[PDB]
Amino acid sequence: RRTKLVFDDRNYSADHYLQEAKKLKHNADALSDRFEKAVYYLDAVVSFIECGNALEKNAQESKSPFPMYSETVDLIKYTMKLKNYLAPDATAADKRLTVLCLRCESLLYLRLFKLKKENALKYSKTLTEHLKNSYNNSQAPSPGLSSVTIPQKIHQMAASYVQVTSNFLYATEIWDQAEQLSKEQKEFFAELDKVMGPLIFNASIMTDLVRYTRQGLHWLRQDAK
Repeated sequence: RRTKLVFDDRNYSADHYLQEAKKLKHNADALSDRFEKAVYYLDAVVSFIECGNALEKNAQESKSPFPMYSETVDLIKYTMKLKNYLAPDATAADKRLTVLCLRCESLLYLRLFKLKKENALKYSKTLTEHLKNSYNNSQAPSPGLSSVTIPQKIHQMAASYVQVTSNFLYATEIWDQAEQLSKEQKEFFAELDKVMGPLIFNASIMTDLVRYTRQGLHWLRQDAK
């Protein structure tokens, strides 16, 4: 009854995946039934992730995927606001689709982190030392028996460090969200894990996520369509 997708083992250009995802996103923009709207939005999201993955591993011309993954995260956030999973009459299809969306969003946040992760150790070093090194403007030292002044570069560095750290903070929270929600469709997702191999937080690559989500979408389609 359940069938596994035989996957296209070509590595097309990022432009090809971008056009594919735009076609799917506009199919979804046109549709009126929110569930099929959301299914096609997740299909487009998978193609967008493929476009970013191609921007990364394009052998003879590599560009940056960070805006791609970020805007795709925003697309997933929009998508989840159509068929709310915590709704009273929320079907099993809505819940499984939400779990797939959450997996995609968590892993995309994690990549967004890892694309700029090199800055954060550097910045943690120097920002820890300088934020023990800021004690001014309100109380002078008080020998015994408010507002704070910090250097400009320290401020910009703290801003960028928070910007980079928010990414895995969201990734961790959304991954735990996905884990928890998967308990209410444990059988569906145990079969999916058995067929595809489970998604690993810090290990699964974008192609693993693409194939896993496409398999889940295939089963969701057959259960409704």
